[PDB]
Amino acid sequence: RPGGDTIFGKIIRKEIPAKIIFEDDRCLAFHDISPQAPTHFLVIPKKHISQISVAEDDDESLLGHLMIVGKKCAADLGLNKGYRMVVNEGSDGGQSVYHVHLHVLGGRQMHWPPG
Amino acid sequence: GGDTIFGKIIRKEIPAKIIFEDDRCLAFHDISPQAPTHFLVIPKKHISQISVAEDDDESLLGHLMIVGKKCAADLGLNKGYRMVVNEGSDGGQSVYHVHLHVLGGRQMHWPPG
Ligand SMILES: Nc1nc2c(ncn2[C@@H]2O[C@H](COC(=O)NCCc3c[nH]c4ccccc34)[C@@H](O)[C@H]2O)c2nccn12
Repeated sequence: RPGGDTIFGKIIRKEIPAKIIFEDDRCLAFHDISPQAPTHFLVIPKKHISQISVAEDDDESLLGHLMIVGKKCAADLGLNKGYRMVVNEGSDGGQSVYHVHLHVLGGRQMHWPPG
Repeated sequence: GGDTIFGKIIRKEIPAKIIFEDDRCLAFHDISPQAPTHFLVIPKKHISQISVAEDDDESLLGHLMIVGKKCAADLGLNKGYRMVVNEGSDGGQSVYHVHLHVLGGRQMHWPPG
């Protein structure tokens, strides 16, 4: 079982269903099961990285790819007025799944501060 | 890099509390902090907004995140932190120069705005 047994690892291997937006060799974009905005999806690497605080230097282009795929998916989903991208690290950041992931939220006015 | 206040900061024309600099990005404390630690990591290249980032900019964007997580560690954020990129009016984007927010030193809540 390449990629581990977090919920996200299982989604990657099609063991747990998800509503997929986009998939390539590096990443997967899918809707969040508990959306906090009219549109709320995740972009995750297929490579399992537990949390951004332990990402390797060589993980740079992968992390970038999450954001590029995120912004392309937002455009394809018609988030013309904009959106917010969030990565949470650890307890104070509010991480509940220990597989790196990029939240993309839009379809309403997002407020400040961002939690 | 650019016709925004962040361009002035990169060019050292106005003061900012600089945390880290290299040949392609700058990290500095936010003047309007929303948490006990709240800094920005910005590219020196003037990309106005994430929505217009080019494919070739992928590893530069990733670099902002790696620099952010290294700065966060250096600033003592061992209990965690939140990274944010705002796009456009719904995203609450305040400056049209791509910037990664890094916030910590308190419990960050949900939703993220
Ligand atoms: N599609 C889909 N999505 C899922 C599934 N299981 C989990 N997720 C989503 O993963 C995200 C992880 O977010 C965080 O790790 N921190 C953000 C939220 C958070 C958790 N604890 C906190 C504590 C403080 C502040 C924020 C938070 C959440 O938004 C979940 O709704 C799932 N199973 C089948 C399909 N599934």
